[PDB]
Amino acid sequence: TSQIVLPPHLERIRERLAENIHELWVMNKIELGWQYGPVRDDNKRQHPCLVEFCKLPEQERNYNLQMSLETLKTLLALGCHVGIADEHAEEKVKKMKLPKNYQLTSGYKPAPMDLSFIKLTPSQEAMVDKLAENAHNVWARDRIR
Repeated sequence: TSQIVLPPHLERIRERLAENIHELWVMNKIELGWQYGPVRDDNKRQHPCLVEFCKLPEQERNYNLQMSLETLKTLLALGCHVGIADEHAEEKVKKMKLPKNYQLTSGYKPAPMDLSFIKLTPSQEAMVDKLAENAHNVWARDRIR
């Protein structure tokens, strides 16, 4: 599965979405015991991916935006409406829907909210298998070549 590339109309959202999504997603890689460091290694109990969006270099800056781009580019390629009618609720419309749940410790712990007081759509519950299979699709067009 690889349909199209993204247009730039969402670029008004995308940078604030990046500053959000790195303040959500980077919390996950510390329960093992990892921590920021200079070099790429794990035997000394560290991971340099525990750094903010803009703080990382450009190749690692786009690394955080890439997952959101996967959730965006196939959605826009999906045919169903995914345009920004309900604007994202942080740093553009003061509603404060994004930062709700967190737990700080000795580690990089921003606030990814596990939103579960709402019925998920009938789409993304089906597209869990899609986005998990797209990992192997991306890896398979590399691996078969």
